[PDB]
Amino acid sequence: AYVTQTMKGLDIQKVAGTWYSLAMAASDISLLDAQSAPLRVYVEELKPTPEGDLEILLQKWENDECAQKKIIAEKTKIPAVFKIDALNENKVLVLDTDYKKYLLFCMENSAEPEQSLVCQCLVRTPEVDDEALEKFDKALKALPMHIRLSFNPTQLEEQCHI
Repeated sequence: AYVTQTMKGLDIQKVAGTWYSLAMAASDISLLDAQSAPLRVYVEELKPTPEGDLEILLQKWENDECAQKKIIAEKTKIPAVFKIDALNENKVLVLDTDYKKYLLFCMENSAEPEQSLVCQCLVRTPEVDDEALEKFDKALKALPMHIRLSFNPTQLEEQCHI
């Protein structure tokens, strides 16, 4: 039996700094495929507050060509569980992480978890890392899937630049 659901005993402030995307695996194609999918978010920064909330700074096309947003994830009870109110997922579970390496989280809705099941991994290094790839693949090999995404140095280099 594997163990990868509730991180627990995780330092909130430890996730304070700059982050990056490495891969994304959503159950719903329309959720993360094209047409500015809700899940389709180009995370860039991540830093929570001393209270317990988590500042999820993501960059998604809103109107001003690649706009940067921020979600104030509220606390519930367990550090490996947060509550948000923006995208198609209020629940936020923390799979795993290495503090100064990468982070693995999942999003779902109590109303339709399986329908809102989505997991992604964020790397601290400004570039892909065979570590975040294998692990994220080994941890997702046990859960469902539908659409995967693997950013590349070419695509990560720039985005909608002038």
